[PDB]
Amino acid sequence: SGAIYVGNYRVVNRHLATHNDWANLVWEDSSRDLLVSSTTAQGCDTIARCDCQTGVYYCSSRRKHYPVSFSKPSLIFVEASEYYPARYQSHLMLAVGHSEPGDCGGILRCQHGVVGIVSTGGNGLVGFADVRDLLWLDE
Ligand SMILES: C[C@H](C(=O)N1CCC[C@H](C(N)=O)C1)c1cncc(F)c1
Ligand SMILES: [Zn+2]
Repeated sequence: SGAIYVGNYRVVNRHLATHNDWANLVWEDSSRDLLVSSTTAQGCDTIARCDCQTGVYYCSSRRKHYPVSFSKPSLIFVEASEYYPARYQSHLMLAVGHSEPGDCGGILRCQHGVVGIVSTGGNGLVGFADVRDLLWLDE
């Protein structure tokens, strides 16, 4: 679990969104596993606007942060689950690192700010849904 709080927005994995998230829906994209809902309290996370491929992510299953090199956002195959059929997930970045069910939502950050959130894993890999292209989060 986990979320990004920026301005009057909350960014979460679409498959983990709550009833409150859907009742205050701003935008969602099943192909990216992202949902953005509106908030009453002001968020103070900063979003990165860059092409970094190195950063640090929070891994809940280890209660630790790990440094990673990660790929450029791209269309990557994701296996079937109770939330989605087998499909290509867009804007996804892979890294070699530990992740297991429960880790979705952990933030990936670089020196510029928040890059994205854990969305996939398995096999000594971890996948992050990028948010750097969502320029409207800042306004
Ligand atoms: C199996 C699971 C996963 O990648 N999912 C399930 C939940 C929906 C995900 C999606 N983006 O469609 C795909 C997982 C395995 N290891 C680490 C994780 F953080 C997660
Ligand atoms: Zn950066």
